[PDB]
Amino acid sequence: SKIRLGNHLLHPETQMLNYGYDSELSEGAVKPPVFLTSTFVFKTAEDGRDFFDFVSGRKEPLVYSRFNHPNSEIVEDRLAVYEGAESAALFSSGMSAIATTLFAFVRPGDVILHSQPLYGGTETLLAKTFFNFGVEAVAFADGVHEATIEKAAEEALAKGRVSVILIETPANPTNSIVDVAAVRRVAEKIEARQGSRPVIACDNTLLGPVFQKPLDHGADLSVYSLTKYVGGHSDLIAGAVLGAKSVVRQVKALRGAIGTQLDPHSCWMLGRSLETLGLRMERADSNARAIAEFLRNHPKVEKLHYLPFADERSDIAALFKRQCTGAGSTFSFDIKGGQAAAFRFLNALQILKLAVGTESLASHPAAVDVRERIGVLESTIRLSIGIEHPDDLIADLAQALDA
Amino acid sequence: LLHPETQMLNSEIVEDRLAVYEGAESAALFSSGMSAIATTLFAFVRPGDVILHSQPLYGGTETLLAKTFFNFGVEAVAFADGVHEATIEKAAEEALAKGRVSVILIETPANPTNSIVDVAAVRRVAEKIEARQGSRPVIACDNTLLGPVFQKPLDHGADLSVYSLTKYVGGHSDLIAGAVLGAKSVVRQVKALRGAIGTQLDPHSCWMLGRSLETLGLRMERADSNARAIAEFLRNHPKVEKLHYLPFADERSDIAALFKRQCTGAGSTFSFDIKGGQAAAFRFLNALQILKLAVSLGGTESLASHPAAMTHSGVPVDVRERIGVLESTIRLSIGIEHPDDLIADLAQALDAA
Amino acid sequence: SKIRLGNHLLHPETQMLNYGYDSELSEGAVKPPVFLTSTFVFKTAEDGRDFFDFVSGRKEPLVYSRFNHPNSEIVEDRLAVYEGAESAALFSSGMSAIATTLFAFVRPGDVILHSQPLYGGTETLLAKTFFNFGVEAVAFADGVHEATIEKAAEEALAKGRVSVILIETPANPTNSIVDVAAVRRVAEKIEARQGSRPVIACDNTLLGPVFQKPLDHGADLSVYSLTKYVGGHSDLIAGAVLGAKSVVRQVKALRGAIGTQLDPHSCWMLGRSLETLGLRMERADSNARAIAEFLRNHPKVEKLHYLPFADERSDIAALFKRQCTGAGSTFSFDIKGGQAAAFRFLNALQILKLAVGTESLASHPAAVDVRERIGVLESTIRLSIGIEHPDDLIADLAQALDA
Amino acid sequence: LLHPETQMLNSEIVEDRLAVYEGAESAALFSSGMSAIATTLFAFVRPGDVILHSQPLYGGTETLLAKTFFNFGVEAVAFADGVHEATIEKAAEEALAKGRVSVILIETPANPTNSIVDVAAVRRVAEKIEARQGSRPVIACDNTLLGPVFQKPLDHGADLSVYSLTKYVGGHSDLIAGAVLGAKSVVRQVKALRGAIGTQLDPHSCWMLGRSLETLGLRMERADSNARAIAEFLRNHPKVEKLHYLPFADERSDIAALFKRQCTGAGSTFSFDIKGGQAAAFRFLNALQILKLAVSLGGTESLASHPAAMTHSGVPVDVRERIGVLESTIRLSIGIEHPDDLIADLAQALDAA
Ligand SMILES: *Cc1c(COP(=O)(O)O)cnc(C)c1O
Ligand SMILES: *Cc1c(COP(=O)(O)O)cnc(C)c1O
Ligand SMILES: *Cc1c(COP(=O)(O)O)cnc(C)c1O
Ligand SMILES: *Cc1c(COP(=O)(O)O)cnc(C)c1O
Repeated sequence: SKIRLGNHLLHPETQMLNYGYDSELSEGAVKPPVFLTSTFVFKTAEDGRDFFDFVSGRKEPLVYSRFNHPNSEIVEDRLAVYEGAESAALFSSGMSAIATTLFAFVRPGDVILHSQPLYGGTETLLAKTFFNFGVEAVAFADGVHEATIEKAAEEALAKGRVSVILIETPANPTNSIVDVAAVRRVAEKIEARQGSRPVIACDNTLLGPVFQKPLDHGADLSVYSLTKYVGGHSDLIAGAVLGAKSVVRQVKALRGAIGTQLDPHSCWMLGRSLETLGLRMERADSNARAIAEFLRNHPKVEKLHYLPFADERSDIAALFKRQCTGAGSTFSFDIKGGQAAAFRFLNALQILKLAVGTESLASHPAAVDVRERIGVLESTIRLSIGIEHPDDLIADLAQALDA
Repeated sequence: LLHPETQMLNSEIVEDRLAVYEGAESAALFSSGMSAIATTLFAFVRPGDVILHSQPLYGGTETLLAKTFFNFGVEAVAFADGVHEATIEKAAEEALAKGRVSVILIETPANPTNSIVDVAAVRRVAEKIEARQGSRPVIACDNTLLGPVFQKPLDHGADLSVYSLTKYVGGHSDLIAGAVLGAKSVVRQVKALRGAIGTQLDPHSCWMLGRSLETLGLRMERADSNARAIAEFLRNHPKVEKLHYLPFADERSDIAALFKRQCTGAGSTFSFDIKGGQAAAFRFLNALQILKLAVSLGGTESLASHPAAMTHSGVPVDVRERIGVLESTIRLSIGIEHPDDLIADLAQALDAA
Repeated sequence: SKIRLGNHLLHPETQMLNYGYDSELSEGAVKPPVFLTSTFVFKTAEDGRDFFDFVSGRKEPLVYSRFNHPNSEIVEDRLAVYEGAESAALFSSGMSAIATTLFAFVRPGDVILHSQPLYGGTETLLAKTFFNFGVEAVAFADGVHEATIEKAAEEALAKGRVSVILIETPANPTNSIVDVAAVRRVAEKIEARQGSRPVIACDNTLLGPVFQKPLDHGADLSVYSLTKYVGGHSDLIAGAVLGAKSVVRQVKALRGAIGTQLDPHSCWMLGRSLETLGLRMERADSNARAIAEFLRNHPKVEKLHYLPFADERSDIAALFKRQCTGAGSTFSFDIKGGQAAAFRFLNALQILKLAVGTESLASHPAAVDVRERIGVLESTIRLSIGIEHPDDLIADLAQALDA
Repeated sequence: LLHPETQMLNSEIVEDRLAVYEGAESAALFSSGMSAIATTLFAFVRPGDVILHSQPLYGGTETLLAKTFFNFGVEAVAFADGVHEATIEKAAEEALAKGRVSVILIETPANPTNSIVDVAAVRRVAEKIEARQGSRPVIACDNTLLGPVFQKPLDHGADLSVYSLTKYVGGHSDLIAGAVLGAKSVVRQVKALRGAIGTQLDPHSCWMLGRSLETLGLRMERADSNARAIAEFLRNHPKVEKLHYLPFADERSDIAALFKRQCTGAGSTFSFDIKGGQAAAFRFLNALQILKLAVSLGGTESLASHPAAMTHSGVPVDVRERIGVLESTIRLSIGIEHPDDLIADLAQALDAA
């Protein structure tokens, strides 16, 4: 399967259609009366001409059909293409990808060094299930600064062997971020004190694969819930892990032991979603930007947690600028008027829906010091922006802002 | 005023969404484009009728008229020039002479060279027919090529907007479907006949179409812009003789003026003529590595074919040459790949030609 | 694709798995770490041994996958195998199969000679849509006797050219039947008076393909709603037409003109249903027999319309005995006590469901001379028996019989 | 008393149906057999524990124990003879000596030669363990081979009945699933861990399994009777040395007596030894035209394989020979084809051997 056409290098959007294409064709007999069906493809122009000599009825009578049933291995290769990674493994869910990854690298006595906050399933996974297997966890709250990461890392090194550094960036809600390259420098030091480099696993669900590539900034694994945004549908549940071949091979071996792979039908559906990923992501992201501009300078908005509007001089702005190529579709704002106004705003929405991709959503993460440190107040509204028309989203936001 | 892309996020439910995208009052779904066409015709025609129609039509539609309807005592009269009211008028008079004109069946733009017909003109010709025979024919417009994003024929005089959704809306080779859109009462008549002859779209396909509609705006826009980029590249290529692409019609021609008033975009499908005849065409085709050799795969992947030796090989030469289908003509149907990959493929294949 | 293994001839149940099997395999690369997946098949034992040399990890590294995506042509060939027909065409529905069939053979001026009663969609198709294209219809009420068929046929020959004889046997409800061979003799005479033999199309939905094969008794086409019983699921809608190759080819040509073919996904689902057809049909039929024995001699049952219990000496019994190999799963009985008792019985059922395959169903066809001639009284209950345990069905029937 | 076949006509809904078929109080669905197994183990074991288990286990389960659980500080002790309480007892004592015995993991009958284990015996050994250590291990029985139709291990002392539904219940190569069945409170613990590690069965597969359950009784019965017919044919065939098929155990053996009390049928999978060693085995395999060469395709199609050179090639020879896996051993997994076609295929392939 080609990554080049002569000297020209193929882009990902092309590759979601072409990479492994030959392996998606089936053959059937040509039987009269001959009609062109929705699936027929021809190896050569002369083959097409011969087929239509039957269709025309000029001649009395093999034909290829292109269907969309890629193996898991081919959908993995396409993911890896999008990421710019060597290799990929698919999983039945985001949580099974994370769990299998942790099971492949940790042992009782170990410490998982991680960022904060993390997806709630990941926190409960570390706090209960891994704690019960003798695995400890130490958090760094501030992932922007190499110094705060270094500190937590000493705290971890004193509880035991650091076998994994687990980060999520940006994290939900409010998009605090971690400096992946700083995490990698700190892993090189950890390794000096202990004789092994921990595996750096980055939950890239929020911005990946289009707007952030953690493997290009020092991560060893880029991990996903493909359920959330890539898949584009609530009935498509999947996770993935991507990185270098030998590291991914170790997760695959664990994946086969514990049986966490993605089933073939879901692989087919994912192959179909990938076809429109670049379109869906780019629209979501442009929609989020237009909405962000509208909320900024809106009388009823206290604060916007939107990374492109961080101050030029801040460390956050500098990091975002070197680690990311876009802001994705998820962000938060604090409304003027606390809870009762936030609820009234929510209750008024007619286009954005209330829940917890594709469709635009609004939620209230609060529903005390922990929540405020994150920037989750009772005035806080989290928006996850889909692919509706931006004008229509903005209209709905204006009127709900009960204004 | 909500945009349709916003509103996309049962047969009955999907029909309602399609009606919203079209801006129509109601919609009926069918197992295929051809079944939508047939069911529509059988709802409206009876032995002794005449179907007046534009030219060229899709080949399945031609067969349907020439064979099946002809056997049921329904004749057909073509107009080759649907741009001018006067040529549409001449045809209608031939048709009135042969029987009751119950349907006017048009297809615009037409595959594979984007011939067009003036839907408002056809409507006026229909209102003359009504004056001269007592009843106004149903105007059905096969809007597959640009619809529903880039043309709304119900806004320009059609009574029904008819689709193969297989081609572009659905997105994939395994999703086949047809639709008929218009006023509840004209549509209701099509559904009754649907119920009788069992031409409904199956539920799973209705579900799959539902899903497809969510990305329809994005995919159509992208295919359209990929197509414009490719047409622009080809227009300057020294192995390309002629383009059949409506945005490139001279701003002063009647075609240009009609395109500007009836359409908001060119869609994904067009043709060009290569230098060096059929043998050059065939070498170009055989060197393609990204565009596949095919007629349709649902609209997501880009395809190339040779209409004179393939789809239009059974069409008489007078029709072919009138619409610009020559031995050097290549049809392209552009999907949503990166435009640079498509252009690089085209450029290397043109070097083989 | 094989119909024989050496000299041994393959049975249909085998063929639903094997016929076109090679065309259902896909190929993928063998990539480490190697695991056996749910889909792998091996061309040879040495190939299997080599694959597991990877799986065992003895060696570091092509493999075939068997999925179930048959072309429509292959599912058609499998149907034809079950029928003992040369050829088959698939359609989007039972009604599209019937309509396409009629459209392929009739023209304004023609008469459709048919049996009675017919499925309601077929009656409305003949009474409205074909009447409006100048096509007339003449019925024979008694399809057992060559004489009553002959009479209607004269009545038809006097209205115009008889191009189709359309029969449904057994018909719903009450399982009146038509003598297909008698219909064929009458078609040979029609042909003598007019110079063409009409096409004999037999709606075989009730007993086909296992318990009746109309093509073996003089029919030219065996036509189906595969929705009702073959498919085994309400979301699987399909029809078919089967017979000799040249006759089926004419229906296919019409099918391509009017676009009434069955879509690929439904073809796949049908391919899956066929795998269990022989099992489902044989259970349904044995269940119906056990239930029939129970209702017969049940105090509260007036009359049973069950073909195996027709009197030995009757023409009906003789016909059934030479035309059918079983009774299928659908029949009727008249309860003692008219409407109010029939309703009470229905309302009491807990296992059989009230509606209009796979699951057992009960309905009231009445809900006056037309209905009685058929043997649809207000006491009449129609049962369509599914694949539940016979003991459980009988239990539910006993108690509902409000007894 | 309703039969389960009657009651088959959300994850939650399908779980309830499976629980009815098993006769269990509750069920949890998983993405695979292996994920059902893993999730169960991780719900119950902690570092310092010992998993006592029967032998042979499925190869994925062996790996899971030998690698993953061993790395998490959980050791494992096997008993080779699960027919006799005394050998199960000896093993349990070895296990108590190494740590807390938290699970007893059994698999009966075992693939590919139908070794069996006495589930009531294991339960008594568990109650002795409880007396000697303070807590009674969870008994999990991998019932894939006969369940749920032909064995109910929860009726004979197991705490949990664990399945690869991929193998026989689901019916097809594209339906992979696992299950854990038992009391609501033991199951509830497995679901909590399921929620945490994300091992749930996807909705579409839950839907597909739903459908499969409707024909489960018919397909299992048919496979079982096809298998009995084939075993009967093979038993008299002059190129067949030995059968590994539980109905053919001597009515006086302990195996026979245990089979009669714990099982209601033999299911579809068994083995036989061919005369002429591996080279004859391989020629037999390569001549098959109806049975395919494979390990599993979901249970509908009949398959043949060579365990010593394929699935059990990594298993040490002492285990292999104890369970009767020899170079001459052929595994058959019988589907729902007509028995005459299968026997005709077997007979012609045996002539090549
Ligand atoms: C949802 C989510 C997960 C877990 O994904 P599932 O597919 O639902 O198991 C992990 N990480 C992040 C950031 C998430 O949003
Ligand atoms: C393909 C096509 C049809 C027929 O649609 P099907 O879905 O293939 O039956 C009708 N009209 C036009 C213009 C087409 O391109
Ligand atoms: C239902 C039925 C039909 C029509 O079938 P559809 O698949 O529902 O279009 C035709 N004949 C008979 C006997 C029927 O029961
Ligand atoms: C296949 C199998 C497993 C594993 O099931 P998967 O669904 O393939 O993960 C477990 N136990 C037994 C006995 C098996 O045969």
